[PDB]
Amino acid sequence: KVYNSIFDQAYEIDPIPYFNFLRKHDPVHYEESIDAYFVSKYKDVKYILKNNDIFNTKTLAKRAEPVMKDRVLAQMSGQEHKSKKKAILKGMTGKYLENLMPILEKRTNDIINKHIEKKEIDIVNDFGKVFAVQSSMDLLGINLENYEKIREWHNGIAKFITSFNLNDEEIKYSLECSDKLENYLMPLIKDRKKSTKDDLISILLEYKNDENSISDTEILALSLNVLLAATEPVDKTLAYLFYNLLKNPEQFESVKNNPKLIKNAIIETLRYNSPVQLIPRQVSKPFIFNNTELQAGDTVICMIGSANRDPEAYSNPDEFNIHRSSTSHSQNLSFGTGVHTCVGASFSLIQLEMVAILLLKRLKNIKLKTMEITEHGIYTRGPKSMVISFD
Ligand code: HEM
Ligand SMILES: c1ccc(-c2c[nH]cn2)cc1
Repeated sequence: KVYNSIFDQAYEIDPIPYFNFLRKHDPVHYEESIDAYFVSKYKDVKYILKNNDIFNTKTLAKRAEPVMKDRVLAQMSGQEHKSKKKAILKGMTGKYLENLMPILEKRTNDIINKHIEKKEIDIVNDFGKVFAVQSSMDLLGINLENYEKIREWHNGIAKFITSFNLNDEEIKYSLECSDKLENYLMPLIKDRKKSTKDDLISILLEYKNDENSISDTEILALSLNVLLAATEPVDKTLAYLFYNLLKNPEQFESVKNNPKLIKNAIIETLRYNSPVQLIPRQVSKPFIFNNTELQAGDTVICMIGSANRDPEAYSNPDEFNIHRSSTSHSQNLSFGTGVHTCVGASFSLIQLEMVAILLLKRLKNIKLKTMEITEHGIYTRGPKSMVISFD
């Protein structure tokens, strides 16, 4: 019998002591409430994610279908997955990327311009929440007329994607969010169909696989997948980045003095406070990790934050240090690994660096006003608020 549960209230408050207990004493940990095994060690998480044939993404189909309306990218495999992942990458690289970043600079500067005279800003609620959804819509090609309603509908769909055992009233609200978003987006996919632009929806629209376009509802599903994914972790990461730097003045100074260190500071923030905390997989056949037996059909959930703090992977893993280099250092698992590694990983780092540079440039002598954050979410996780002041 076990007494340390992922679903104790203490875990969401502060999961770090759970990571340390689980890695040492129960590295493949069963939770009866969701009939799943939680996997906490870097080596086991890496092996599971690298072996797409033994640990497959069928678990995601059950948690994605009701709100995304058709198959998402992580559910695909083989040539379909490879080619469609490439199409998605295309919208955020090359000339698509060069066109997009000035627009995201405009989004950044318009937010700053709204708060600059107030001499404080909430990096979570004033900047990240607003910027993340506008950014996703700019990437997709959706005009910002309705970013108010899009934000609301994104939030309900995210709640569904990132929760366990929701109550019937909650599922209802999340499905009405998903319907409203579909009711909004479907006509635009059809307008883009005969008036093609240079955005991600147009890429999906002109995608062809053996002279066979993908259905409109498949395009909707992929677009919904990108909208949700490009929005949710990016805003948490930005707030974590400035909180961690401000909580370590010496490292904030090194960043200020040498802006090239911002990328390393972003990477270390993703390692330290992994915003996507869980990755589920289904076990395809009998299998054993450590001495825990798994059966075909079992669910394993990789614990990204725990893996990224594994002392087998990193020296002093529970310390934030932007100067980590190279066991005492490994590649973090913040973006996963293997077949389903985050298509938006490079774009994420570029987005966050350009936003970080503008905040440092325009807000002078930043000081922390939220001296102690509170964090929420066990699937995705971030501060509820993170206020700074400036000159
Ligand atoms: C800090 C920001 C981000 C983090 C921490 C993050 C994290 C992750 C992780 C851990 C995975 C692996 C999921 C799995 O293996 O099942 C993933 C996959 C994915 N991410 Fe992100 N992501 C970020 C930003 C983005 C952005 C900006 C996009 C824009 C499209 C995006 C889209 C995707 C997609 C489509 C997948 C599925 C890719 C595939 O199945 O091959 N992500 N992400
Ligand atoms: C749940 C699972 C994965 C994500 C995700 C992947 N890439 C960006 N965001 C968001 C919510």
